Amino acid sequence: TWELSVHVTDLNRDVTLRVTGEVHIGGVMLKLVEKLDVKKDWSDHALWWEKKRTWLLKTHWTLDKYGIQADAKLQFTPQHKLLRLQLPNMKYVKVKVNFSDRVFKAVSDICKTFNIRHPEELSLLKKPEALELEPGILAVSQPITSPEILAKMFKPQALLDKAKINQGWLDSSRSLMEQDVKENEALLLRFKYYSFFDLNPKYDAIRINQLYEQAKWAILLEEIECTEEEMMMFAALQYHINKLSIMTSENHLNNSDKEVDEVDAALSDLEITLEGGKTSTILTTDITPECLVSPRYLKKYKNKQITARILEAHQNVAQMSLIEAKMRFIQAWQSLPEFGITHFIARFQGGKKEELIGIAYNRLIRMDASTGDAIKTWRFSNMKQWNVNWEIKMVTVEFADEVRLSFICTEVDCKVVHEFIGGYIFLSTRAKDQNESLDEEMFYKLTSGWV
Repeated sequence: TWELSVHVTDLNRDVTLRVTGEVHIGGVMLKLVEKLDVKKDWSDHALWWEKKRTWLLKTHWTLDKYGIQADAKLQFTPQHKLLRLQLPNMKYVKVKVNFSDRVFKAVSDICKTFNIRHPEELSLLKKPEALELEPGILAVSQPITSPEILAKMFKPQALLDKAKINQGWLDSSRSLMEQDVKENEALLLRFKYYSFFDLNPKYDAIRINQLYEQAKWAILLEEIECTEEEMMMFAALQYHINKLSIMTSENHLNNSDKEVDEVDAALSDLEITLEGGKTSTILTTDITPECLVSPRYLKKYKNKQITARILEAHQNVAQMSLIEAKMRFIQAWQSLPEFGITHFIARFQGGKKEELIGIAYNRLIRMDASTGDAIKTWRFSNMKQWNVNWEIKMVTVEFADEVRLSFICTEVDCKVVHEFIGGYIFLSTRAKDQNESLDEEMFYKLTSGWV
């Protein structure tokens, strides 16, 4: 007859109970509701064991089966808790989500209510005026208010500082409660894996918009490098998207793919002269560079000279539909040399410095921490298996023909790296999949089934 302490988080009231290993979780919860006497809606409350970071959800299991013994300290706490999510468009949305669900499932439910297909590509990332949803508002891009906003958060980083952000990717196989996430905390919702399956304008207005927004901020903040010519084309595309995204007279077509010829100001062919195509459908633009290029451009060049280069690039964009332009922006980003690599600090045998391991959808890359250069590449198509040695925090990947790669990371980075490798192998299976729905069972096997 050992003692069981229970703190009720939303009442801030403690309760002791005399129990055996053979008492059921349901019995503790029913016993606990009596001893309190006060009656309220308990339906969302579950037992949580902070010491072992374990939810005690199965009411028909014994304390013994969950491993609880003398003077164990539990919380009786709501499973659902407020979370602030920062979307790829940098707006915050408040959601009350189940802090006992696996993060993979939480992300799936978030993406379902946001109408984002392929939730397996997205996840939650810890951070280093909340948006109230309107119909289809997550499909709508806005211009940036101010160069100041951009200039402010434009704090350029070395690759090593960029690699440290990746320590914060949540474990998809554990709940938010298990990962030191608190009520009212802000998490980033991001595209995590850079292998985007079947982007389809017919179904994916929101998915394409949020992916475009993630790309746009990465380019404007120089988190990914591009050439000056590419920057001028990114500027022309953003200008065109911003202009088409004005829809004053309708609220119900946010998910539609707007055509230039549909804009109120558009001139029909043959309206001005029986010479079609002699003038632009939009006769007048208002291109200015300040919110279309990264801050380094306005330091290098006169406003007039940047404007002329954007106008030159815009010649190619002016007849694109809204979603066509977003997809061309995404396709130009996908073509960038360092696209789709996630960096981790790593040490290699014979290395005297911190280096990087880069993970991409099809390969691992040993990379220089101060140039970003690819020193060596190993292909997933050659991978047999991998080992995590938790005592020395060493990942060893085995490839065909007796090729082995070993590197050392922080313990947190090892866990994140393991999930990225399994996650990308899981994503590579989607092309051959004959199931109607996502094979979540295989995802969990490839990422958490082993260790």
